[PDB]
Amino acid sequence: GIDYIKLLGEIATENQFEVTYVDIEEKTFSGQFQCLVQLSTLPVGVCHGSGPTAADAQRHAAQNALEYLKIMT
Amino acid sequence: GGGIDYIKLLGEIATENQFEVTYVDIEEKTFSGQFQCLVQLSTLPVGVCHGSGPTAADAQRHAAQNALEYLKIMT
Amino acid sequence: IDYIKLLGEIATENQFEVTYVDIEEKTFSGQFQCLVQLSTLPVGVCHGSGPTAADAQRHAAQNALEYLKIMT
Amino acid sequence: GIDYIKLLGEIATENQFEVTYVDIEEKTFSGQFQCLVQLSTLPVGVCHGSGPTAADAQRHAAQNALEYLKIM
Repeated sequence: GIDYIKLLGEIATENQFEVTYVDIEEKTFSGQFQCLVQLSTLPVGVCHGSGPTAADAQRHAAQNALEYLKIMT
Repeated sequence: GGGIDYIKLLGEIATENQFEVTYVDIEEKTFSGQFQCLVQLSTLPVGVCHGSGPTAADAQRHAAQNALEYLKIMT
Repeated sequence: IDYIKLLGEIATENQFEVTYVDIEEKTFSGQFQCLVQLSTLPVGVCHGSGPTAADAQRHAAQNALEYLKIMT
Repeated sequence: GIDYIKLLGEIATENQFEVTYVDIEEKTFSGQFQCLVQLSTLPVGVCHGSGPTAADAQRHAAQNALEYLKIM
């Protein structure tokens, strides 16, 4: 049948949205599978960090992002 | 044993400002050989759309169908 | 069960808004489709189908009650 | 040894994005000068730098932005 997943993909990107599928584990009352589709605006910012370990790189990245948010409200 | 806990602070501030934080560990190293991480900042989704079906795939297809109808209403 | 009444009661209690939108165009199989929006955070959106506009709305409310369970 | 600030500027010109430096008034935990550099890429890339002088902090932010542009 009509591929809504693909069509949604086209229309969402074309309107600058991102699409995230979440499969829910709990069924409906009638025993059916449930899915949530998230529409997001394009992300705000990508902040960079580097360090001697992956942990340090992550933590430095967070450092950068804190400062960025402190400045961009 | 100390220092500043950036991941926790970033967590808190992001939350009060309604952002979600995603850590991405990068494959390549810097020139001096150090690890790289990207922190991606995104907002709470505009809409979360629901779908149900007899199979997980159907639940996905119905969820998409709903999202398309919703997108029509906001565009 | 009257799902529209129950959804409305849950909304007034938990202080959010419920907006029904009767989609003018029909589904691929030619049925009445309705959309319900919850002013939750994030905003919740569910879909309903049926032989009348009333049935579509009830099914949308029904699904909205499912959505709320998912999100505690 | 290398002009990172200049190099980043040039890359910004040919890729048609802007580069903005912000000197942060608070020092880091260890007491160093702090700098943020923003790239008006989509999404906006943001890099941080640190040093004994504000100037070194800028040079390190630009250098990190060069590392950043190689992985986007």
